[PDB]
Amino acid sequence: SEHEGFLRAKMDLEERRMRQINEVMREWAMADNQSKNLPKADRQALNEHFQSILQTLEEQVSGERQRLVETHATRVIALINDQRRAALEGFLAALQADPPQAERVLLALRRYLRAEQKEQRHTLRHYQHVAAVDPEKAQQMRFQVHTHLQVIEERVNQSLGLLDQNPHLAQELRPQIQELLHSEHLGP
Amino acid sequence: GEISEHEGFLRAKMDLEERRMRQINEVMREWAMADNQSKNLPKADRQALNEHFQSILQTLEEQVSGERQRLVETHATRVIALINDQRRAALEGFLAALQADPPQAERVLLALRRYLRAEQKEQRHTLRHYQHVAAVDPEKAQQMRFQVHTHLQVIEERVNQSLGLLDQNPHLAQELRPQIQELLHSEH
Repeated sequence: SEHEGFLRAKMDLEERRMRQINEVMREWAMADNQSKNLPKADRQALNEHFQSILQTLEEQVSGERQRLVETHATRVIALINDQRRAALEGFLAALQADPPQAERVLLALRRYLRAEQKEQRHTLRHYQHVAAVDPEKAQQMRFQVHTHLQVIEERVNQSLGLLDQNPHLAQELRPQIQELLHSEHLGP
Repeated sequence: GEISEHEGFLRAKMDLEERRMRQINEVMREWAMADNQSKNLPKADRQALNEHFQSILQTLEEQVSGERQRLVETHATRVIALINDQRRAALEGFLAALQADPPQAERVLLALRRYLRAEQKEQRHTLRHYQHVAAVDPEKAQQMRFQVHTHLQVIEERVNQSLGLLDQNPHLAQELRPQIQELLHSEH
């Protein structure tokens, strides 16, 4: 599970780094106790030695976290994309069967819409997370999120357009689909 | 309660996320729905329509971050106070066991164990907070760097002073010295 591995990956890093930080803080404390009677100019330079070590360490933690986050986001989006495409191909296949079967078509469409529901939720959840901790960044992606939602809606519309090519089948399934579109917030 | 504080903070964050998401979801929906309606409209009307929704979202994003910041700062303040109280409660118990007539070795050890545990927790939280700020905001971490160092030294002193209160009773200190070192080894 991508969620499992990512969670414990952040955990291992939090643990590794908390030890390293403690060890540096430890060594910093020792050097102060050792140089407690040194002149002020001597003591300034010593602190600056350990501040320098911690800045590098802070930067490494920061870059480490950015990489962990971006890799995870890339994979989640990759999985969502693949679920959608796989579901589209399956749906297309149910449509193209001889003859088309309402059950198979319905189940296949159900998978496709569910993949798009997932894509919508993720798009909105992430936008909402960014707004919570970075309003300036949220303002910047605001229109791209909006655009993303339009792309999804247009996918759902185009898929419903394919089912409509078989008018009887579209009629036979319509009530169940309207129920599905309301529940997943995907229709028009 | 420490655990209650944790769980209550998660339900408080979760509930804020849900409420806000629903709000955002509706506005984004309305924003997508408004676009289909406005495709025929003049460019001035089209842009005004977008500016309407982007405006509503801007205040939302600001509210969201405002809520998140307030919630986080409150939780931070409480956790700190909780740790201070736990330390002070443990210190009193430790002194009570030492100042009792006469001291009982097993009680002094338990009281001590509770105090070091409190300081372990204090130290641990001090470190964790610092690390988290480093991962998300290197500039703030550089700022708080010296204070964390100072804080850890203060904790190091307290552990020594308490160990020094025990050593003031030489037989007691000898009776417990093998057990005391085990405690210190596992923690600090």
